[PDB]
Amino acid sequence: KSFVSSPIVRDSTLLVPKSLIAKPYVLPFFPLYATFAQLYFEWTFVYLGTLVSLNILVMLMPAWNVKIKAKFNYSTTKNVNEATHILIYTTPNNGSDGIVEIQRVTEAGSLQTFFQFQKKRFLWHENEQVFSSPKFLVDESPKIGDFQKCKGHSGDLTHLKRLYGENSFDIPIPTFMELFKEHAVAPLFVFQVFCVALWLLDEFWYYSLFNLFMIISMEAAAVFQRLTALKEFRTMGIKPYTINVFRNKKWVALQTNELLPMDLVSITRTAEESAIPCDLILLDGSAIVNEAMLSGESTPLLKESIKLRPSEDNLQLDGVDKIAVLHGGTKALQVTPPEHKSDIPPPPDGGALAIVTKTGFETSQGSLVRVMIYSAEDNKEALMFILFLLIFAVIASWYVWVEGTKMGRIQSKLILDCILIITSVVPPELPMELTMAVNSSLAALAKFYVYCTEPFRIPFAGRIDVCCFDKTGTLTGEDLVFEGLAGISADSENIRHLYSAAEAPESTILVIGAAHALVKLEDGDIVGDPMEKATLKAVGWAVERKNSNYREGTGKLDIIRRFQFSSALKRSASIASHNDALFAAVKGAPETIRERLSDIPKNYDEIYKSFTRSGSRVLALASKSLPKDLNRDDVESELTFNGFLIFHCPLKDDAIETIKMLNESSHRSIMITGDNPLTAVHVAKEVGIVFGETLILDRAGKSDDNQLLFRDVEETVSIPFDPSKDTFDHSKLFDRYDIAVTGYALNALEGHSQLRDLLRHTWVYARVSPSQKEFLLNTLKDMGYQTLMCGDGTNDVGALKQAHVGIALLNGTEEGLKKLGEQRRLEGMKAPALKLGDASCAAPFTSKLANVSAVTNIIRQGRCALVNTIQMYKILALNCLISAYSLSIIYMAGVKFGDGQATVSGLLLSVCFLSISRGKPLEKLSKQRPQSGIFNVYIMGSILSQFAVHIATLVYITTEIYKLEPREPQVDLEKEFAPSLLNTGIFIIQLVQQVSTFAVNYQGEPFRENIRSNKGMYYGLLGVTGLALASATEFLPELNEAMKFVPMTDDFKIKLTLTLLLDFFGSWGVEHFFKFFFMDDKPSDISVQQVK
Ligand code: BEF
Ligand SMILES: [Mg+2]
Repeated sequence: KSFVSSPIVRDSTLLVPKSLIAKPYVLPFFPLYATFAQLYFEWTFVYLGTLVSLNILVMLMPAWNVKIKAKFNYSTTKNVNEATHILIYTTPNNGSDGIVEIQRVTEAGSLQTFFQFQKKRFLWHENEQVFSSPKFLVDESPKIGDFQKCKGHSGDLTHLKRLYGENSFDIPIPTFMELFKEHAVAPLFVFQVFCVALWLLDEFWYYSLFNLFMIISMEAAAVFQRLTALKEFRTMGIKPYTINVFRNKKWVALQTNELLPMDLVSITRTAEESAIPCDLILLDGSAIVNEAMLSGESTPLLKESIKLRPSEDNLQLDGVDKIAVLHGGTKALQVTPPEHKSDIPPPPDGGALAIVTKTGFETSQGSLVRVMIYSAEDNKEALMFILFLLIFAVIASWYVWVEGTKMGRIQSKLILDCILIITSVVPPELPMELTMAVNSSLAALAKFYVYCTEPFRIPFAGRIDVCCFDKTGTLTGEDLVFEGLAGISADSENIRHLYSAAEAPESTILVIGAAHALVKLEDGDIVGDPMEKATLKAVGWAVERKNSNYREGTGKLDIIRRFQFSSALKRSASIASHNDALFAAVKGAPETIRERLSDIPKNYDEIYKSFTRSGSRVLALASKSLPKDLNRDDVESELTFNGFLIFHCPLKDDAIETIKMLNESSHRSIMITGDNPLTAVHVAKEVGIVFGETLILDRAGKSDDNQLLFRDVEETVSIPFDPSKDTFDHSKLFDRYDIAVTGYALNALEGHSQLRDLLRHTWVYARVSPSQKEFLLNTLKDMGYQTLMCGDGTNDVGALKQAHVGIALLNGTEEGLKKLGEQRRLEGMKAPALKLGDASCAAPFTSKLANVSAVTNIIRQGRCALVNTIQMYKILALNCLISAYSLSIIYMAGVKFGDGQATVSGLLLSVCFLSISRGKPLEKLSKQRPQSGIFNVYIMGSILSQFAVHIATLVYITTEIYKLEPREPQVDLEKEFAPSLLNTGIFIIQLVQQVSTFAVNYQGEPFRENIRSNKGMYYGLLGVTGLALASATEFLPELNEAMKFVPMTDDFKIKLTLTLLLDFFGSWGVEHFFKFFFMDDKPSDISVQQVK
């Protein structure tokens, strides 16, 4: 039969669809139905009931597991020409099993069986009788001649389209039905449908159907909201744009979707909100790409051609020959056309030609995103809560059943009472309360443009212990900006000195403008390295169509001849002229220029090493006077120092304050970047992640043998280390220095005994691969900490997915977003745009703004959400216990309430219970963290003690009332409501208990705003308290008479009032007692900060 051959699959069996008659559940049942019909032609109806139930269950058994579905519905076969479905048994580390449909199509006279599993294509090869995925040429060892000699596609490529597919990134979104099926498993929903069914068993039809409809509508709205969020924010921004392609020996302009491997393209200077299509390789030309999105580094890399290499012997290595590859998802800042002629004509544009190698999801970015999407992977608190409620309901039901069978009532009424207890175990307004809370949290988050697609992760942001960060794009910008000169002095009064702008002497402002490669076109434009343009604008130079540049504010200047920038001996030059005389400007790397000029300054080396060891990328320029077309070694014979040029990506104006606020709030913040260790350490020290001296783990030598070395930022201390013999001496390393581990040191330390002791004491990780951030976050989660990740690139997509709460920062300002919203509103009535990228595809939260304080806002909302959840759970527990006791004990006595009393009390207390959720958090972050879960000594003790206080109060007052009036031993449960004294003596105290169970437990000061600032609940409690205290002391005889209350004596009034006050005060006091003695709100051990 078939045998799929791929590292994703493990086993595979074909499947043929069985008819509607041969299904396993159907054949056996007809004999049972015939037997039941024969026996029928009371007690027998339950048999038909359970038979129908088991039949319907057999039918729904398949849908939960795909293995059971494939076993029941389809029967395995051994002929690939007749099966129409195939089961795929995936490997342990790749997703889950599934069923994929075998498609067929006839092309060129031959049918081509094929399907597609996990966005990875498969095809049918008859020679080996296996479904084999395509293998590209670049993966197989290629001779470089195979790439050099290719001449594009020719003929009819109707087979390549089938074998490789279209270069398209289409991510699937889940349908509404599966998303609803995910929600319809939750314990609350199944409990609600179970209880409404139990009630429908005997109650009315209209009320039950209305309740069921109101339950279904909430889930419908929730799934609609989540599905809209998914549909908007689950995609990578990829828009096809026309490029030239060499097909049929002529340059014809195709789109980006119709690209195949071994196709000649001509890439130009990439415009805004666009990227390189797919994995290309330079065949001729040059470029300057920016790997900030995919690789995650700041400096723009310089790519070169592949033509000069020998053709026959050498092999395409992707080692030494890494300077020619171009990934997909990076921007090309500058491109140069090919120099000499080849066997193909040059492109019609000014671009450079290159070869495609991989397309679609098989490229690097596509592979990362696909492995994130498909290869992906507590509820015990809710389960224990349900079991607790059920235990107490069962106790009460046993008591009421024994008492009923002792009194002599029929079984039907006892069953109805035991059903009513379990039906009333939970308030009816719980779904509306939960929906209101979720919608309020979402609409409060969405005012900072923070859209969330999984609302059940908002409570996760309350107890965050570790906050991870990405450097490039998240904390700093991704472009180099001109900072100012340096080093043009001889006083040695201060090394780090930046002549910010326009403070240079005449020589430096002449040289900065004479030594460049920009040029103005005829139609009006400027081309060149954007950093050169940036410095030429910052100094204030203006280039014209003629190479002469002027209008700087002092005069004019013209260029005679300019030179190129070679990869080796990296530098440039230029020959300019002025009104006075003629000079020659030179601008190149500092070390190469240093050997060139004669007059070596004194602070040259010091300034170079001081500005290069911390992030910045210096450029040392020099000049020389030239008196009145010549060689290159003559103009660069000897020069004169004229100044530096310092470029570095600038911090976000919001990072320092956000990190300080997260540090002063018992959080631990670390940095996981991809840049070199020096820049990472510098930015982490400037922001406030590390404080003291910093050590770095990196390779000791160059070649091999896995020997790490603790080395300072400078050359002061060099502590050697060996991951084979030595071990971390904590007292001498971790106490005196904050260390930062690189990627190679983290790779050579795998399997070490103290790897976790290392990970506990490192705050900065530099030069890590996109596959090691996942390992770091998985280890931090396995240790026991709660994690967070805030990035923007494509390399940190797996880390964003694996964290407990992920955040993806897009680009955009407040003004631009407000203007876009206003324009959209105006268009519906009658600044650069934002790109969705690949980080927003995996992160649940997606801050459409660019600033970093989104992390602080999300944590501030998560604290409030968690507090609301805990308070609601505790109040539900108390109300359940009180209602169970009330029913079980009271109802077995002669206590029945009127209608108006119950109506008013229910209205007011329901208003309060619905107003529980509404509460605005405080603008400050505190060091105390909310409690997680109800089940612990503090909350359980508080609940049980408050229940005990209420029981004691109620027992005392019942004894007092039975002292006033006779006990009436004989009781009947059919007598209607009648004004009595037990009635009022119980009702007033029920009201006061329901007031106390809110007023004592609601108040949370450090996490959200006070109760008085919650006007709804405050006014509700005030109204109910006024009602109770006006009914207790009969302050208003008209109100007491209007509500069917019996007139009381004086001593009983005094006793009742004192009992109410003592009940409330004792409850509050014992709650405060447990809160003071057993709070236990402790920050994590890693969160504490000590002076090293
Ligand atoms: F530099 Be980060 F990995 F985006
Ligand atoms: Mg980034």
